[PDB]
Amino acid sequence: TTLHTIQLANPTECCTTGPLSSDESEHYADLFKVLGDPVRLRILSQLAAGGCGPVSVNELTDLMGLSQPTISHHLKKMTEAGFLDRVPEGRVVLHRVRPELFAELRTVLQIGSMELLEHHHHHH
Amino acid sequence: TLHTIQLANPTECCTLATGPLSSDESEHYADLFKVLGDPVRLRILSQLAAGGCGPVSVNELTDLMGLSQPTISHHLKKMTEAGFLDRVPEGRVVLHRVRPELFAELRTVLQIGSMELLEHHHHHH
Ligand SMILES: [As]
Ligand SMILES: [As]
Repeated sequence: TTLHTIQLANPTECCTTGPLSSDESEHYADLFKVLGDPVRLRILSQLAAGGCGPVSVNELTDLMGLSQPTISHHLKKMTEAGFLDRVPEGRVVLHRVRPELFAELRTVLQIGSMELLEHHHHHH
Repeated sequence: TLHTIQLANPTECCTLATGPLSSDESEHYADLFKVLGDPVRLRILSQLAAGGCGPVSVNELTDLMGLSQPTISHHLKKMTEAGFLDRVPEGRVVLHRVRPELFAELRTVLQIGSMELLEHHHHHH
């Protein structure tokens, strides 16, 4: 049996490896460039507000009030970078958020003491 | 142990990112990521954090990075205007220190389907 609790952990030490290398810096820069576009971030808001369910371009055009060609231009940039997966079988193509790169970028930005939850697993 | 967990309930999945992403501050967030989409800037952030986040002078960072003082000074100015850094005096010498606030905010905007927490297992007898 396990009793689960979620509690507050004490703050971490500020910035709990060394400085990023030339290539690792070039890579994350490239990713931040992709999210550096207000349209792209707005796209992301709407994927997020739908619970990260898959969506079609016509659904995103309805959610955003921008044209299909606009939303497509930006979905390709986002898929190419790796923030979204394209599920192309069928009559209507879906796009799905991928969590992986968002987590890597969170790590890059772990500057300062963090306030985290702690999940205690009480096995008994 | 630190653990990135998947947030498989759609209501929980993006529960901390949805609001700031949806807000009229979203264009600001995107300007911040644009500021961050420069490699030299990211490395400056790296050198600062690799020093425990103490305030550092431009002279010290030009020595650490091998880049010229006009280069680093340009980057520092853009990062300070963005709010990532601010300036703190040491007598008449100007130091730069990272500000944790915006970064914590950016972490929340990027909490898309997963999050970091600490896992602790306990046994009982
Ligand atoms: As989500
Ligand atoms: As630090």
